[PDB]
Amino acid sequence: SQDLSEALKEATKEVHIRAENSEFMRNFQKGQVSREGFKLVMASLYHIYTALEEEIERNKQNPVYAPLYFPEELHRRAALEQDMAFWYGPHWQEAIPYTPATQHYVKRLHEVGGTHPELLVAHAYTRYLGDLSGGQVLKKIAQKAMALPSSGEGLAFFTFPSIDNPTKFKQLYRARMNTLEMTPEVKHRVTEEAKTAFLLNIELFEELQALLTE
Ligand code: HEM
Repeated sequence: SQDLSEALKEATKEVHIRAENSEFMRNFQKGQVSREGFKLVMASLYHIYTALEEEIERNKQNPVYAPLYFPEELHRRAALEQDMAFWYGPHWQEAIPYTPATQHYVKRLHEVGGTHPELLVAHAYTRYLGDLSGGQVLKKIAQKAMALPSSGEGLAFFTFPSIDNPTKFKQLYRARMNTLEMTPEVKHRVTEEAKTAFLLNIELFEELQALLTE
């Protein structure tokens, strides 16, 4: 569409359906993910968010991103570290895996953050909006399936204490996106990078799904 928010939604409509229909997400949605499979994805998201947020800090003041700087409400690294401590123990740092797909995803994040900051928004959009949408639905499935403490330990990643109304917040995040100044050509590259983002996620779920059945 015209506004970035709508252009992104329109451009990723297909890959999104493909992402939720991946073998791994379907099993997860039916409550058939194992503790080992869950530990794997969370370990992968750790590296992913560590890189993403690393690049966000680098570009937090660049106008091509700045309007979307939400460290207190969205950043996931700290939450993910609490989850690693929970699922892997005090030495999770040297214990967590780092799959090829994960490095490949991380690799793209650092290129974007380093040489194409004007595209970072596509990666933030893909991850954070999903976390406040389907991530919230998956959080409840994980709760019944894994049987974790009602205290929230092990699922800090799915919890956003500063966002009491995710629907409202997503609206504000979209409004901020439509505030970004960029030529029509950069906007197209941004929607395209968003596709890649989903793809990176899709191929990750394919890799992880293959590691489990293995
Ligand atoms: C587990 C399966 C999933 C389900 C059931 C699901 C469900 C949804 C729903 C219902 C919305 C619309 C919320 C709204 O209108 O504000 C949404 C939006 C979104 N989802 Fe998913 N999702 C899933 C997986 C994913 C994955 C794996 C990603 C990314 C890697 C993702 C990324 C997004 C994004 C970026 C949006 C925002 C779209 C926009 O408003 O422009 N989702 N999702």
